[PDB]
Amino acid sequence: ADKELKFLVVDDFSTMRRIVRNLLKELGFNNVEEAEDGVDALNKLQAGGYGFVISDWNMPNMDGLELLKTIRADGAMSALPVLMVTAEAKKENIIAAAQAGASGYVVKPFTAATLEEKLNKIFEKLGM
Repeated sequence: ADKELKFLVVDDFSTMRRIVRNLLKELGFNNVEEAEDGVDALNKLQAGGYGFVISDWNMPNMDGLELLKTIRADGAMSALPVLMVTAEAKKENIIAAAQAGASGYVVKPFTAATLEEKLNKIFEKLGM
């Protein structure tokens, strides 16, 4: 993985988006854009050029699972890595996300080390 990989951080809370953006910055990942819900995110991904998506599970209008299913069904982006963020792990949620294509899942709040760990595990699983 290239430090210039372009990330899309999706959440309806601007403070959480700021947190994620700062943790990526601490790891050396500075090309970050933000979206406020699943629909806003698709508007942006359509622009093209993204390399990785971090999305919260709970968002209005289009939630995390709906955004992920849409990305996996799209011919041009079907392989984009998606890391799902959630406030609480639930077995069913983890299986539904995995079966729909999620590259990994992380429970918030998390630290830079934990994010780094998640990113490395995905990079390794995907051969990046």
